[PDB]
Order: sequence, then C-alpha cells, then structure tokens
Amino acid sequence: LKNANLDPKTRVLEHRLLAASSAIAEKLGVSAGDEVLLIRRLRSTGDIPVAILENYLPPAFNDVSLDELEKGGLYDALRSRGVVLKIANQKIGARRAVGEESTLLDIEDGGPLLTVERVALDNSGQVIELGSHCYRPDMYNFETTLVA
Amino acid sequence: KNANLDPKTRVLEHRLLAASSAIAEKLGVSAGDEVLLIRRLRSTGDIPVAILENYLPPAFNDVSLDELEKGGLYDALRSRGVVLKIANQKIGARRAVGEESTLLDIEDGGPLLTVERVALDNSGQVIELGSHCYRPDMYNFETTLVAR
Repeated sequence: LKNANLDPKTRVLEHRLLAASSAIAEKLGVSAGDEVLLIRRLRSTGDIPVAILENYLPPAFNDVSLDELEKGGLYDALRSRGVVLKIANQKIGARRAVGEESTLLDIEDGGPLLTVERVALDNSGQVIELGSHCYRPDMYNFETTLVA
Repeated sequence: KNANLDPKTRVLEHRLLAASSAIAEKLGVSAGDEVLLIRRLRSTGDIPVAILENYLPPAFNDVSLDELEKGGLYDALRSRGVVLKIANQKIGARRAVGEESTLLDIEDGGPLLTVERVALDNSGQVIELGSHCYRPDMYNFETTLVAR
C-alpha cells in the first residue's frame, strides 16, 4: 500500500554463500553442493519496518552483493544480470512472529504476520529466485484482480 | 482420494438488515437499502477452516436457507442467471477476536488469514461482498502471475 511504498529502505541481515542442500538444489533446479546465495533483508519505509525478506539465488546470480541490496531492489540486481521474469508463483499465508521478528518489525510478541512463499521463473522455466517473506499486515496487504 | 477431506458448511446467520453507508457505497446502492448478511462456518472434514461472511445487494437478498443447504452462494446466484466476471481480493492477516477462536478451534489472539472481496458481473454490477477469515495452518491463497 501507499505508506509501505513511500520510502523503501533495506538493511541486509544476512548475505551468505553456501552449498545447496539436496532440498534447495531441487527447488532451484541445480545440483546439490552448488554454490548458492542466501540473503535476508529488513525492508522498511523510512524508519518504519515493513517486511523481512529472505531469498535463495542460484549460482548464476550468487555474486549479488550486500551493497547492491542496500542501494536498490533484488530485481534491480537481477535485471543487471540479464534476468527477465516470466512467472511468479506465490502462496500467501499467515503465522505468529517468532524469535527476533517482533523486535525487527516492531510489533507484539506472537503478533500476526502475512507470509509469502515465492518461486520466480524465467521464460525457459528456469528458477530465478526463491522467496520466503513476512510482512506486518498493518503496513502491507496483497491485492489481486481475477477476471473470469 | 482416500486421504481427501471433504468441505463442510453450516450457516451461522442469515438476516436482512439496513445497509450502512459503507456497505451501501461498496454495493453501489442507497444507505439503508435492504441487504442480506450471510455468515457460514466452513470446515475441512471435521476441522473448522473459515468463517465466511457475505453481503448480498437487494436484487439478490432472497437467497434462502434452503439454497445454502443445497449449494453455495454462487450456485444460488447462477440460479438467478448471475455469473462472476471480476473479483477484487485484498489478503491480510490479524488476530482472532471474540468467538472467532472458538468457532475455528484456535487460540484467542491467534493469527488469521483474511480476505476482503468484491465480486462484479459483466455489466460492472457488484454481485457480492465477502469478508472472510481462515485458520492459516489449513488454508493459503495461491496465485500465479504471468508476465506478457
């Protein structure tokens, strides 16, 4: 919504190259042990927390830097590497905040979060990016329009 | 099929009431017009899943208890020669309040997935308003977005 999109700012919480587990490899369509990138970001609008964003990037995009991610969006970084999004599959759910989430998002302990599980695909059906995101629902909701 | 759990529905409330300014605005009618409120509990097998709430405009305010026993709301609207063309949905999350936690068999203050829905027909007439909440361990909203 309007407030969330007003003044987007990002702080990187984690940026870590790691060996893809068989599970992660299968989801990305790559090989187990491949060098993939885990990123975790706190997204704000100005000083107001909005979301915690988590992604896995496959080896082709594992050189996305921490600085790129605090200066611009994930898709700015991906676009500079020739990515063209064709399909985004998203599953929207909800859950309680756990661990440090309520502190990072400045909400109540055990308070509700909106969740997104995301798989983004290019035109050849290859996985661009896997997302697992959570949003404070007073700052962000998902809007859709279906036409029969 | 052996592991499938069939959807179940029971009617909690079915009453004609005067449209508030907000409801009238959303339906495209006059404040105070006679609208139908329907509330239902939807379950999956034996497990409560969703509290469904709908408002129907005067044209459709005769949907009966009997037709809600025999089919859903859209079966009833189909009987009236009404077919859905457009659905706008807003997906959020919040805490369960009041009898919501006992209706859904969850914790008081536990998270709920929410949807606000406006359904329109091919003439752009609002057919139905929905305001639903779901146990998020039993239900998620799946979406696919295809870039052109």
